[PDB]
Amino acid sequence: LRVGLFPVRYLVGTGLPGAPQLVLDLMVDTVDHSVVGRAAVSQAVSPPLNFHADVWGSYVFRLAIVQISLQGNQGGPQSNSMITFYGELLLKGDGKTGVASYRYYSNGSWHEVENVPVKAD
Repeated sequence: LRVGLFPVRYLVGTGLPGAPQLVLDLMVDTVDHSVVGRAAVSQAVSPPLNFHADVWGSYVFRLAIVQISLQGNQGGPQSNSMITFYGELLLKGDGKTGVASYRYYSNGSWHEVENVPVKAD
């Protein structure tokens, strides 16, 4: 428990049956402005979409928005694997709600999810 770190969990998605769902488990170091964690994308479709990536990035606060930029792959930033994930979270100033877009790589192609709600915990 260093002073500048706290965790946060984000629920990203419309929440509609069959819509894509992203859960981000992030650790936030408020010193370096850095973010690290895991992204899990699922979808209750046939067949099922079960995308996962180790993610890292940073955040920027703009007056009140908190913008979180993420990219991800299999293994983290020290892995030399290709990035299979991009995400951008625009939280409202309270840091509990906002909008997000992301891209993940699956079946030899990229898939983009744009402007979906975000919730904390």
